[PDB]
Amino acid sequence: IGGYMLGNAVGRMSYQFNNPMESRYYNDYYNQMPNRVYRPMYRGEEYVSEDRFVRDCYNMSVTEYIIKPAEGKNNSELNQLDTTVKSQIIREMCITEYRRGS
Repeated sequence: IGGYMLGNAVGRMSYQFNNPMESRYYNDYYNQMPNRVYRPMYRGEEYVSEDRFVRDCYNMSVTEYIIKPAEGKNNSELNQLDTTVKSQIIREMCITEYRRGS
C-alpha cells in the first residue's frame, strides 16, 4: 500500500441492519462512529476481488476505531456490541465506496 487515503464519505448510512440494536446503536453512537471510509491505494495489486478489498480496507478501518480509541476508553465488554455494529457497518461502508466510485 502506497498509503491510506480517505476516498468518499457515506452519509448517515442507516441501512437495513440485521437487528435494531445495530441500527439504534449506530445512530446514537453516530458521533463516535466514522462519517466516511478510508482506502488502500495499491500501486500494483491487480489480483484483489471485493472480498479482499473489503477485508483489507476493513482491517485498517477497524484499527482506526479500536486501537485509536484504546488511548483511554474502558468499555469492559461494552465493546462487544460496539465492534458488532462497527464490523457490519465498515463492511457496508466499503461496499458503498465501490458503488459511488462507479
